[PDB]
Amino acid sequence: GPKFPRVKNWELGSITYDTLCAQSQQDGPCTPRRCLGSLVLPRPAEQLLSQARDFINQYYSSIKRSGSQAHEERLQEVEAEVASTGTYHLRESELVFGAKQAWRNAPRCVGRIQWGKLQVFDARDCSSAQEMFTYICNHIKYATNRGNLRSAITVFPQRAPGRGDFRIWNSQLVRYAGYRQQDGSVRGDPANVEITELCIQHGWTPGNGRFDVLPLLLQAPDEAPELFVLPPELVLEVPLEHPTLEWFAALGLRWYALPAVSNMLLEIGGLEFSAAPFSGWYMSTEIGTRNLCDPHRYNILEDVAVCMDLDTRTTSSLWKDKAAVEINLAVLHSFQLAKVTIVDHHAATVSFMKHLDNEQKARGGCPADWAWIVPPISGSLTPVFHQEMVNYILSPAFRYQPDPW
Amino acid sequence: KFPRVKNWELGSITYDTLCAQSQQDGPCTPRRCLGSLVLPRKLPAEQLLSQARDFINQYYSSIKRSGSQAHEERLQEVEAEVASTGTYHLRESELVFGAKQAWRNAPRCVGRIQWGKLQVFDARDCSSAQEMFTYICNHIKYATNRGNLRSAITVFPQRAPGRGDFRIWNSQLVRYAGYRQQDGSVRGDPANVEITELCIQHGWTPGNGRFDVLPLLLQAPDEAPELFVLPPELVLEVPLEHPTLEWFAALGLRWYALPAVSNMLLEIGGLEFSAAPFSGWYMSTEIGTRNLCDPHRYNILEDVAVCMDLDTRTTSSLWKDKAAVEINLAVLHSFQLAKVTIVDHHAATVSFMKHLDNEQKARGGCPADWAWIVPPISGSLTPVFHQEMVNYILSPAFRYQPDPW
Ligand code: HEM
Ligand code: HEM
Ligand SMILES: C[C@]12CCCCC1=Nc1c(nc(N)[nH]c1=O)N2
Ligand SMILES: C[C@]12CCCCC1=Nc1c(nc(N)[nH]c1=O)N2
Ligand SMILES: NC(=[NH2+])NCCC[C@H](N)C(=O)O
Ligand SMILES: NC(=[NH2+])NCCC[C@H](N)C(=O)O
Ligand SMILES: [Zn+2]
Repeated sequence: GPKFPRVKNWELGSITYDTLCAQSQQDGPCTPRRCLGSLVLPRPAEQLLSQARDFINQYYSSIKRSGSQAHEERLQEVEAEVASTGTYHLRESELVFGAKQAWRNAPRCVGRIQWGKLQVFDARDCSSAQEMFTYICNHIKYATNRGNLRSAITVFPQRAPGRGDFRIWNSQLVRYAGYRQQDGSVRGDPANVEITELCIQHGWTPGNGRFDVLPLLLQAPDEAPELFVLPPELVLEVPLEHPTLEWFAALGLRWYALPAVSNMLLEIGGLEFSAAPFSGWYMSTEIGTRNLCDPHRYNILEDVAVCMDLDTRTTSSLWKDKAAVEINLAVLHSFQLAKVTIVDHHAATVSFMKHLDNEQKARGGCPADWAWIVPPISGSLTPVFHQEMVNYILSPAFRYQPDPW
Repeated sequence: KFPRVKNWELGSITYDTLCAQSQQDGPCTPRRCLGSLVLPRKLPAEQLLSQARDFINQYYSSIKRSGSQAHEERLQEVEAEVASTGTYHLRESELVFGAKQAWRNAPRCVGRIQWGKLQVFDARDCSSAQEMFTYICNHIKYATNRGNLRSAITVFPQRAPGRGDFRIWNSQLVRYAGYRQQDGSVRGDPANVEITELCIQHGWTPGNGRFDVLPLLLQAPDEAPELFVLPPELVLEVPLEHPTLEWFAALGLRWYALPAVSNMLLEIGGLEFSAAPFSGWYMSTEIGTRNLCDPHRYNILEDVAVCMDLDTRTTSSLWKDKAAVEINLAVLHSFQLAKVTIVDHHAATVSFMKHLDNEQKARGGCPADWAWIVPPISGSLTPVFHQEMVNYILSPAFRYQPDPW
């Protein structure tokens, strides 16, 4: 009966209707003619006001003062401010709310059961590249918490009419270098070739390992970016060993503890926070399957399978499968041993289902990007595989933005 | 705008121009993507005529005789026939062309490299359940070919305005019974509980095995369906054993050789063939991962993991992942040892890539459903994972249709 998408779980045989998608003010990439849901990235005045108004309405509802006098005054305040300056400012608790809602809204994040629990560092007073560095170091220190990781975001000043953006050039606060060789190949992480070369151009003296931590390239309004080396003792890393395969430690593979995305734009009520790095903790397949096994990343599957003495000349030995399992286990075992928070893809997906149930009750649905929610190994062994998902853009949101260069 | 499609492993970009030929709306709108949904929610002469004209045009263009006299007289024939009877009929060779094209256009099919190699049985001269059975038996006999599987479709008489459909009630020609036990459990295949029960009520003596091959319920128009036992010698099955684990074979697991979907509708030129069973050969994850390992299927993970002696008490030991690998490996080994055609998911997805390339040059695109093309284990270990895909409906097509009861 209901005129909303009907959503089915094929394992349990249960049914819901997503009513939340009705709240989407923004068109994604699909049309009746063709589905483009699999593409990683598909291609202000009165406009601001209506986005602002909507966000303020969201805030007052979440504190149950919808329609109140403090609500209508806040609205009046926001429009008067836009009326005379073309922009407006968020109250502190508004920014805290907006940041959590942005995470709550991110269709590609499987970790969202944790959305209510986010330390929000307000850095809207930041006025230098040097100061961004201190802020970032403070973030890393707090979030890492010696292995006992804590979700956090640091919000730098918003985009302003006429005035240059705050930007962190690095895609993450912590990344390994990728050095382009003479024999065409790459030492380190091929994903980071461009930012590696940019750091060099701005005077970084490069190393030559597979796991050199990149310096930060930080950009304050209308200034060239400045280079900052993270102090090694701030950057917690985990050496990878295997619970039973004694030779695996000899591979000298390692990963860092803190996944901290730093190139995304946080948009709240039409305001654009171009520098707003956030971090949680890893789900083990990000490291053990994507970062270590993607053919265009570290690509270690063949090396590991040879050590395991598997038949690499034939697909039907499932050598890639056997080696991926062991690499994934090594990631889990090594983080556990080191007392550094990590979550396996089974536990993570169980918890996303619970999140889906919470949100059905709370908002009538949950935007979710199936191809990103389902893990890159053991897909149908996890319950999310059997869950249909509706995908749509709600605001506040984290969005991709062009590289500053 | 023509969708830009990127491969992320290789950095290559294509533009899909084929999707412009789509005429039938899928489930997505710009407000929300529904691409992960398994079923569509929504399950005159001038319109049949336009689909017919288009299909005749496709046919004559295929044989290079586009614009010719034979082409002209054929469109005239089709017009003459619809105008005076509300419908028309296809020539054998046109039907042959349509069925291959339906396969080619099937977005959820990873085996489309094979699309041009399809044996087509014309069963349009069929007037009874009895004759359906003969036809179905010849198909099985042919497609099976002592283990050397050969792609085949048998096409029964089209739907007609006046009367009921020809239908095969079973979802595949060979399927195992599911017996609902008093205490809520299922003996045998849980996906087949309902069809198992329809056969019993239509008069079949059931067994009590986990792998009892079902009879067929065949329905000639406006008649009660009829029961037919397949002669056991026509149903090739593969006992499941493991290359190294001796106990595995003691599990008594087995599977049939011929995946022969019998519940989908074949639409060519606006004509609908409600009974048109098709078969190829299995991709091993269909058996090893979905049928045996799905929680709502035979759900054998725990059983195996205990045999392999794994720590079943915790998700992070990856017992599930370890067991799945051995089960898939056992399926490949057993099929190879019985000389029965099987393709592993690495070889299959590699051939799909090749197909995508052939289709890009030939047609300017390929409709593909990412969530179905990527295998249920080792997704990112296969090339298709990293390949963006556009999904849309082209005609001739295979469609879903209501269960006839
Ligand atoms: C608490 C532990 C967390 C876990 C296990 C988690 C898990 C994930 C995973 C597995 C992805 C997909 C990553 C990829 O394939 O590249 C993801 C993406 C995302 N996550 Fe979460 N997350 C967590 C915390 C957070 C926090 C605190 C935020 C924001 C405040 C967040 C927002 C996002 C966003 C915006 C994306 C999309 C990034 C992109 O599209 O490239 N996550 N997260
Ligand atoms: C040649 C050997 C073949 C292999 C290895 C192959 C592989 C596959 C696989 C893995 C799926 C996903 C099915 C699922 O998850 O249930 C699939 C679906 C499909 N295949 Fe192919 N296929 C082959 C031949 C064919 C032929 C001959 C046709 C038609 C003439 C065909 C048409 C389809 C259709 C219509 C679907 C969608 C089924 C559904 O929605 O449940 N396949 N095939
Ligand atoms: C596989 C696909 C879809 C499209 C191709 C590349 C992808 N990229 C990613 C993805 N999922 C996750 N979590 N991460 C990706 O980078 N999904
Ligand atoms: C996982 C998903 C997406 C939606 C939920 C159930 C599915 N069904 C299947 C699927 N892909 C394949 N190949 N087969 C399925 O049965 N995709
Ligand atoms: N768990 C997270 N918060 N992940 C954010 C994405 C991190 C990225 N996938 C990486 O492997 O570094
Ligand atoms: N290879 C094929 N033609 N598959 C069609 C679907 C068969 C279905 N996956 C099964 O496990 O029985
Ligand atoms: Zn879509």
